[PDB]
Amino acid sequence: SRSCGEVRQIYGAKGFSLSDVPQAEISGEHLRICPQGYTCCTSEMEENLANRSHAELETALRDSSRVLQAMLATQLRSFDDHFQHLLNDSERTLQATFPGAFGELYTQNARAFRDLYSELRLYYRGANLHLFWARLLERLAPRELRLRATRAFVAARSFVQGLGVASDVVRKVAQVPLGPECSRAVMKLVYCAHCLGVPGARPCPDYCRNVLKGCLANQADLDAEWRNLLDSMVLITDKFWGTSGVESVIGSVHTGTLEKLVSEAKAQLRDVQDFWISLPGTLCSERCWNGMARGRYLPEVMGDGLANQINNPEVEVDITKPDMTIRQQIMQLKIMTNRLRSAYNGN
Ligand SMILES: *[C@@H]1O[C@H](CO)[C@@H](O)[C@H](O)[C@H]1NC(C)=O
Repeated sequence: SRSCGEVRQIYGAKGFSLSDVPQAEISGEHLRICPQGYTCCTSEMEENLANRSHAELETALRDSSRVLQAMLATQLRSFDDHFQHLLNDSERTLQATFPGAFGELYTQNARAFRDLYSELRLYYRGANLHLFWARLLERLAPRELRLRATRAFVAARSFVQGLGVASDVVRKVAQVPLGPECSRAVMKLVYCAHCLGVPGARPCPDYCRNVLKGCLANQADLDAEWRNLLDSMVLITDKFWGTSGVESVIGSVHTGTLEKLVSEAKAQLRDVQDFWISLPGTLCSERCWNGMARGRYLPEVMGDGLANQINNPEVEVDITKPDMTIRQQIMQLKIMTNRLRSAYNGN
């Protein structure tokens, strides 16, 4: 009973000084974060534990963000390269087989055709959205190419650009720092059990979830527009198939790999659609500590988002102060989603 021994054992494996830990429990009136009671932790010990917990949560969030961003980058590069190869090899197919087939009409105008495909590459890159036949006719059905090429290219470009926007939102949101009250609540969640005499106690799941939802609420606001974006990006792949399909059009300009990539992308995107609300449940998964002491955790789990954190017991959140960067990224999501929807619905 009244053991500072085990707390001393744990506190030293964090790298912290073993001189600062008392032999027995002292008066805990001086504790800023932890609820005041008899404790084995001093002020500096408590602060060090706070720093440690904050760094832990930060590290976890960073790692998760790195994983998501890596997946998105891989997908983006993959699809972009596949489309570029599709067009480049359409042009290559035009180079190898054509020269004697179309006669010498092709031989003289070959440079003009190369210029055409180059311009199409410019259209795929979104460099110029304005859309040769005059130059041809002067130097001497196309409207179907005019419609189809647009329909396909805007879809592919919107998909790639969409992945880019997702990656951008993840990356820029990842830079948002945690609040001081969040740090305090996290310290109260994790290492306050050690100070209060129950170092071997595991925190309650609902308690952890309320803390993490309190901290991450702003990030949780991204849910609706993130899901909308991913949904539209799933939908834009429906245009890829058929005689009027995207790949067939991109390949038919002069007149399966993409399928597997689309399936994989579908799986990976369905996996990450829960991302913004998933983090609290994920971290809490990998006779409990309710922050007062060992026992049951009374309060129910809060809903997701900033507004639902107004009554959050473990974290005091100001819902009239939305993070600006988050809302900016929300707008980015809504805009890209609108562009995808427009690209899908025919203009
Ligand atoms: C595709 O064709 C042109 C040739 O200049 C260019 O965009 C690119 O080098 C080719 N493919 C790649 C990505 O290397």
